[PDB]
Amino acid sequence: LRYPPEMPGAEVKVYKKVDNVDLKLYIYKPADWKPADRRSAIVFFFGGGWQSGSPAQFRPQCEYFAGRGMVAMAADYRVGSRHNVKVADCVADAKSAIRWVRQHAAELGVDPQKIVASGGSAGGHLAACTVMVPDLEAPEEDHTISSQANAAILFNPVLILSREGLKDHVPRQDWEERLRERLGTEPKAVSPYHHIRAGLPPMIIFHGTADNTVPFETIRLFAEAMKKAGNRCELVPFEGAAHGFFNFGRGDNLAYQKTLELADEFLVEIGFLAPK
Repeated sequence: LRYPPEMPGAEVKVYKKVDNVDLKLYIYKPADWKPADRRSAIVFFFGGGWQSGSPAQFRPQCEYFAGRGMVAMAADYRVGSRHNVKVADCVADAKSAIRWVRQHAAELGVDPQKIVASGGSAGGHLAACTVMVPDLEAPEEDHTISSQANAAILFNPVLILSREGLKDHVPRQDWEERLRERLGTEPKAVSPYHHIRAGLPPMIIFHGTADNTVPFETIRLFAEAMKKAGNRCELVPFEGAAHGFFNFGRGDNLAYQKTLELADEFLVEIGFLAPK
């Protein structure tokens, strides 16, 4: 991956201006798209530890879901190696992207109730924040336009960022390098696990059982508590797989293809996509 990304064929829209930075969305429209359509939309947030990464990461998945009739887009957002930001600022940007899509739904040919948030690792954390973590919104935006996505598709997300009240040991990962200094809030306020509650949008999660960066057990524990609150939260283990297994180009694109087929199935299940 490179940054800045190259996104051939995508329509570029600035979704947020903050600190003289123009944050872009890269939009892939389906065949036969028209503004009066009411399609489902999916917004991908790249991974990179809230420090690096590129919107090109989910370019293959954008093209797949646009081919299936969705308005698919990859959002840029601020990251620590490029901008003086902390995790909470990344959350603000992710929420700004969902709110912008909803706000512009009529010009995008999108149903404002069928907006899917998706991402990998830190970007999966951001997607989860847009469905369940309160607040952390851009202070000057219209908060009467909801920034909450209507579903989520998460690729080995980070979902626990605090260890308080939390169950048993959680090992020391070098990416928690006292990143508490680069969270920008008290850790619970950016930790999806600590905002589990009834009435949340449905999601599906793909995670490798041999993930040594984000322990699978944190995700299993998250999914169990979400189910207990009545939420549809499907965790699909990829047996023996490592962090990042799902990316285009990893393996023989087998996990890549499988996650797309399962994500597709999930979107047909919840009514956001017609069968093939």
